[PDB]
Amino acid sequence: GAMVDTLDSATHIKFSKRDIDGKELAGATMELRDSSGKTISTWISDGQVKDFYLMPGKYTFVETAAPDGYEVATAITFTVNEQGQVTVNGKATKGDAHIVMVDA
Repeated sequence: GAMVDTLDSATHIKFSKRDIDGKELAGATMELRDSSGKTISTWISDGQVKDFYLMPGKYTFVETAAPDGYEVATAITFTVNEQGQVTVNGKATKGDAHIVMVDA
């Protein structure tokens, strides 16, 4: 599940992998992909927020492998513009954008 909140020009975006209690969930393999589908970052969730500094564009967060007892979550498509607006599923924010992938 996908959401956004708060916590050429580059924009600083924070990413969390969480469970339904909002705990940071470790052990998920994550990729960030550009609008062409190319993987531009790969990481393993580790209980900490993950930082990104991104140029304007459309991107996708993809969970490629989930920890034990979880299904892989749906990918999160988002956009970033020159003015720092970050938009996820029709919800836009500016300033301290924080995208959360919720693992059920």
